[PDB]
Amino acid sequence: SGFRKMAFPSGKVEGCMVQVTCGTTTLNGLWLDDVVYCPRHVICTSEDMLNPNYEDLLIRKSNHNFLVQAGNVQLRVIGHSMQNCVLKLKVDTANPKTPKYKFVRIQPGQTFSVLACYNGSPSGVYQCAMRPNFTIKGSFLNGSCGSVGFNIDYDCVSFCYMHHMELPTGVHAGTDLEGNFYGPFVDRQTAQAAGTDTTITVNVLAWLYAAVINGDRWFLNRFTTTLNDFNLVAMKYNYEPLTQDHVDILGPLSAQTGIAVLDMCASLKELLQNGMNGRTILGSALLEDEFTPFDVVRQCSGVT
Amino acid sequence: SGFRKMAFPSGKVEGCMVQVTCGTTTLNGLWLDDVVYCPRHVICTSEDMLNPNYEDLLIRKSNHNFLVQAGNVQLRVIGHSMQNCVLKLKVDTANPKTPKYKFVRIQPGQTFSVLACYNGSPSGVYQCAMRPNFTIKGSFLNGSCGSVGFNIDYDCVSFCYMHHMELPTGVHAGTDLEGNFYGPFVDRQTAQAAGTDTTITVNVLAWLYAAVINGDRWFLNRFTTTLNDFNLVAMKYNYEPLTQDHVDILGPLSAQTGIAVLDMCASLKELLQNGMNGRTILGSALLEDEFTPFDVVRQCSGVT
Ligand SMILES: CN(C)c1ccc(N(Cc2cccc(Cl)c2)C(=O)Cn2nnc3ccccc32)cc1
Ligand SMILES: CN(C)c1ccc(N(Cc2cccc(Cl)c2)C(=O)Cn2nnc3ccccc32)cc1
Repeated sequence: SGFRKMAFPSGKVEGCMVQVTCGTTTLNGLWLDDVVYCPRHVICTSEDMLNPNYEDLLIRKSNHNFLVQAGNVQLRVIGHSMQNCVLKLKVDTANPKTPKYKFVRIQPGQTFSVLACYNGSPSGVYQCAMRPNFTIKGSFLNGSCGSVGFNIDYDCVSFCYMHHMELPTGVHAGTDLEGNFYGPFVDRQTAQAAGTDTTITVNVLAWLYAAVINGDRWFLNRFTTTLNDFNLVAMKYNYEPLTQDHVDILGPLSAQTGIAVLDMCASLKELLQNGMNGRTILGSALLEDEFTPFDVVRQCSGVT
Repeated sequence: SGFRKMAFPSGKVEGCMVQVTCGTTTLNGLWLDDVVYCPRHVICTSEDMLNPNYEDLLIRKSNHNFLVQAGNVQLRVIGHSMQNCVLKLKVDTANPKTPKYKFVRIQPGQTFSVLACYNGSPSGVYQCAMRPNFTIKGSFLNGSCGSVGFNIDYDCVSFCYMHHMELPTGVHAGTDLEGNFYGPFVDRQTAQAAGTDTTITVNVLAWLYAAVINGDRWFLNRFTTTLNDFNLVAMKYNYEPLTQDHVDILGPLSAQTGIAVLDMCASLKELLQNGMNGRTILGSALLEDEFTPFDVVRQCSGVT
C-alpha cells in the first residue's frame, strides 16, 4: 500500500538525451535512430524570440552550424529540416540506445513523466499532466528546452511532449514530437493567455478510488448522485464535466472497491461543497487530479 | 520556474536491478560488481515471518537455492553470507552496468529517490524522505522488497535504503545497504509502533524559500522571531526543533531571496497558527517537508 506521484523509470529516455547548440543557443535534443529532434527555436537568439520568421532564420543555417553532442562525443549532422515547431537533425549514426518508440499526441487529462535535462544531461524526473488548458505545470529552467514527456508500456516508449517555453504565468508550453504545440501556444515571445485551469474530474475520482484501496475512507458518505446533478456542482467548482465515457473508464476501480462511480461522485460533491475540514486524503490537503484511472490501476497492480 | 517533487534519473539504478528467488519467495536484488544484495527475508515463507531464526533458516540454504535472474539470463551464485538483515549473494559475473557507488546511511529528514521494482523489473520512481520516526511513506506492494532508495552526485550513486516491510499502519521500513534497519524496526511480523511522525522543519523552510524563488509570496509577513520562540510554536505543532545548524544550512537560500531565516520562521509560525485559509503554496494546501535545502538549491540551479 501507499500512493505516490510515481514517474516511469527514465533509463530508456536518458539514453536518447543529447545536447544541441546552434549559434549561441544551447538546448536539449532527443536522439532516436539517426534523427535528433529539438525545438526549432534553437536557431534563435533571445532577441529573435520577440518576432521570429523561422523559415528565414533557418535559410542562414547549414548542417555544420547544428552542434550535436551525445555524452562527450560529437555527432555528424548530414541533414536538417523543420517540421512544424521542431527541427529534425539527421545524424550519420543511429543511437545504439534507441528504445522501441512511438510519437503520440496526448489529450488533456493524460499524464506523463518528464525527464528534465540541461546540456543533454538528465537532471531529474517527475510526473505531470497535460492540463485542460494545454499547459503543463512543470519544473523547467533556462536550458531545459528539448526535455521530453513520455509514457512506457513494458518496452515501448511513447513520446508525447517536448518542452518549448514558460508563459509569463510560470506555466509551460510545448509540442508533441511532430512539432505541433499543445493548445493555442506559439513559439513567439508574446504574452499568451493560458486559459481556465480546470480540475480533471475523472482523475480526481480515480485518486479517490486509490485512497479507498489504500485505506483512506473518511470521505466516503451515504449519498449517491446522477451525472447531471454531479456536473452542476462540478461546473460551479471549475471541474471538467464527467461523461459516460469517464464512468466506463472508472469501471475497473468501481469493481475493485465495490463503490459505484456515482456514489464516489456524491462523495466528491460533498468534498467540493464542504472542504477537507483540516483533514487529508493520501497525505494531501487538496483533491489530486494528476493520476489517471490507468495510473491508479498500474500503481496498485504493480505493472513493470 | 516551477517546483516539482523530482526524483533522480533512475537509469543507473535500473541497470543494477535483478530478481532473487529463494524457495517460493521472489523479491528484488541490487547487483553491484559481483555481489547481489537483497533482504534476508528472501529465505522465509510468510509463516516463517512470524518468528524467524534467520541463522537457522539460512543453514538449510545453499548457493544453488538462490536463483538470481538479471533480465532474462540466470546468474551463477558462488557464495552467500548474511550481513545484518541483508544477504550478499556472490555471483561469478560482475555487473557490466555497475555505476560509481557508495553505501551511505542517511539521517532522518534526508530525502532520496526510490525505484519501485517487481521481479527485478523497475515499475516506477518517486521521491520520498526518511521520516523523523525512521519510516518512509512509500508506495510498495507485495514483491517490491529489495527495491532501493538512492541519491546521485553527478555519476556516483549513493545507495541509502533497501525496502523490507510494510508496518500495519501502511508505512514502510527498511535497511541501509549494510543490512541495518532505520530505526527500531526488525524483520519480524509483529506489530511495531512507528513513533511520532514529526514535520521536518528545516525542509518546510527550504520549501518556503523555493516558493519565494518561484513567485509564491502571499505567506510572507512583516514579522521576525527568535529560534527559541519559533521552537515553542514548532513543538506545539509536532515540528522538529530548528537548530543553529539548520539556520546555517538555510544560509544560501536566505542569501538568494534576501529573506533572513528567522523572518521565514516567523512566516512559518503564522502559517501554523492561522492555516492556509483555502490558499496554496507551490500548488499544495499543506506545508511540504520532503525537500531538503540541498534539493531546493539543486532543482532551482539545474544540477545534472
Ligand atoms: C532560444 N532562445 C534564446 C530562447 C530564449 C527564451 C525562451 N523563452 C521565452 C519565451 C519564448 C517564446 C514564447 C514564450 Cl511564451 C516565452 C522560454 O520560455 C524558454 N524557457 N523554457 N522554459 C523556461 C524556464 C525558465 C526560463 C526560460 C525558459 C525561448 C527561447
Ligand atoms: C518473505 N515473505 C514471504 C514475506 C512476506 C510478507 C512480508 N511483509 C509482512 C511483514 C513482515 C515482517 C515485518 C512486518 Cl512489520 C511485516 C511485508 O510487509 C512485505 N511487504 N513489503 N512491502 C509491502 C507492501 C505490501 C504488502 C507486503 C509488503 C515480509 C516477508
